[PDB]
Amino acid sequence: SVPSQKTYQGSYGFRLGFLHSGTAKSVTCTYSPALNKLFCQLAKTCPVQLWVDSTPPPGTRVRAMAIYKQSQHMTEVVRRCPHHERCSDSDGLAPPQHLIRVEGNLRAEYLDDRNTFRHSVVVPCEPPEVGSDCTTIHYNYMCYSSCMGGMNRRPILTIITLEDSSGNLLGRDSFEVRVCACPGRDRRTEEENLRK
Ligand SMILES: C#Cc1cc(C#CCOc2ccccc2)cc(CN2CCC(N(CC)CC)CC2)c1O
Ligand SMILES: [Zn+2]
Repeated sequence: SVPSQKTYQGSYGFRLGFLHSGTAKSVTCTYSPALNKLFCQLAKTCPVQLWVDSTPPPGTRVRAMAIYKQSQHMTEVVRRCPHHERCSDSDGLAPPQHLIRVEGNLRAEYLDDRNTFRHSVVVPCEPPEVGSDCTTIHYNYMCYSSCMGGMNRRPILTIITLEDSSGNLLGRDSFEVRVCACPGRDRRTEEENLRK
């Protein structure tokens, strides 16, 4: 099977937000609205905002999953490459095979789907801190797009789903990801290509 990537705000007006980090050579994570694409360095913090129009119920959760963007690869599970799955860079919670981790959340849960074998990471959806209008999840991507025997230069999408306590769909959004050494340069390059 293949998970849906259809944008769905749902009853709560769910959608993502991204910071404006620019494209300096030193940047470690940067988002392109024109491309709907996040560019980031390996294992570096990727802040993703969650926005809602109204408060979802207690027990609501937020799941992240990667899929290949190209249809001919969509049924293949996105996982870490044969090198990175063995580099013992565990945080104590994420299985070493999982591409996407959540940083600094002890209530993160990692799922190996018993039927599809796909990986995902899920956290509780809770209200913003006083003074804030949204919540932010910090994700890490644990292989380069180029990793041989893993993503192997194939683009991926991250799908973020807002779910009820049973795992039923409440909302969905998504963005492409490139994990690379120089996110700023690559964003500038791909934006120029799009323009041309
Ligand atoms: C992102 C996020 C987000 C998540 C939740 C949640 C949850 C589930 O857990 C619960 C735990 C205890 C109690 C209840 C739920 C709640 C709010 C509140 N927000 C205030 C601002 C409001 N309008 C501004 C005035 C939007 C215009 C939208 C909702 C979030 O913004
Ligand atoms: Zn790798």
